[PDB]
Amino acid sequence: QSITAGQKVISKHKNGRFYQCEVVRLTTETFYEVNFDDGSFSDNLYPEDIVSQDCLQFGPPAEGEVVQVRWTDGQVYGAKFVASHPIQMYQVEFEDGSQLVVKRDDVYTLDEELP
Repeated sequence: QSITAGQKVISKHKNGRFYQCEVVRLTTETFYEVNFDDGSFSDNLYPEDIVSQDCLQFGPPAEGEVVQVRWTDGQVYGAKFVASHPIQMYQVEFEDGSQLVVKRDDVYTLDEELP
């Protein structure tokens, strides 16, 4: 069930197919959740995407705090901070040297059927 660093596993390469890869490292990724001013919700902002304060340096905003966020379209939007969410993830390396950081559910052990 648990995956450890140094373990050969199976996961999708960037080209979209399953290959054997090796777990390089277990990382922790912190995601921010915010409610935009129009009421739309985001669950996977990075701390650096908050542009009204320096969260990389001083941690997350207070729950409910007004913020501005730089969105994936490069534009800035008004929002309110909802929650911060650390997630255990797996940095994997493929045969060709390419790497990805993936979630537990996207990793398979060598003995298991690929769905």
